[PDB]
Amino acid sequence: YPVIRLNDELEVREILPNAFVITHKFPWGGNSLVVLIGEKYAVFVDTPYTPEATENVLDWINKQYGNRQFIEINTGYHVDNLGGNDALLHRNIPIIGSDKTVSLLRERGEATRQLTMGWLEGPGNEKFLKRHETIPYVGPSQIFQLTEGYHFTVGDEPIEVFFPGETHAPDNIVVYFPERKILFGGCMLRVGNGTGNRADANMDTWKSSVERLRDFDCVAVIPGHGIRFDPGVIENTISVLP
Ligand SMILES: [Zn+2]
Ligand SMILES: [Zn+2]
Ligand SMILES: [Zn+2]
Repeated sequence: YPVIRLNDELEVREILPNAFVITHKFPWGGNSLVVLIGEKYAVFVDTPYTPEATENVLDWINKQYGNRQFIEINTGYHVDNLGGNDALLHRNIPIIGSDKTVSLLRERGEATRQLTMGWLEGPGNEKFLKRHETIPYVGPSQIFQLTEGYHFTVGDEPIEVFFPGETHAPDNIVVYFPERKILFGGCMLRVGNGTGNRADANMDTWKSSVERLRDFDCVAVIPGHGIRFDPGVIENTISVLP
């Protein structure tokens, strides 16, 4: 895909008309998604690691495509899912997420920050270590019951939020755009051969939960990390889980 480099840490790829995968490297690359709906709306699935990077994305979208009423959906509680929530909060952008995400952020958020910082103590990681210490951890503001999921419409277009079972973290959910056959899978989907960090993972249910995603009719599937968006990401994920 053509790559728009907003800055040194931020890349944007228009993978389908009006669907943008945002890759923020901080220092690892993590993905979020902006889908423009009509002329007035936009849905943001996940955020970049930081409020400042999230602001850069919001400003770029607004300037390129007209000011949008944004809605965000957090697909987990980690810094790569919601690290930019404060940028949304200060713009009064609704942040949708599950009650499990709220509980996990409250109970595990600071502990996970320390784990993240512990990986950034080496030479060359100084600027990331510093900012990861100070990123404000802000939870969702419009909360649904995890196992119920959530269905809503934005400008007449339906959006579906589905919990398939515990995967990478007990709260991971996927977001499906039926009118576009786009599935944001997030951190439950893997590019390459590894699982990633397993501190919060349920290795007993992860594969069977991802197998449920086979029922979505997909043209594009967004994983949490990595630049690969074909629906075969789902099978790759299944192939690497036990
Ligand atoms: Zn994670
Ligand atoms: Zn704030
Ligand atoms: Zn992740």
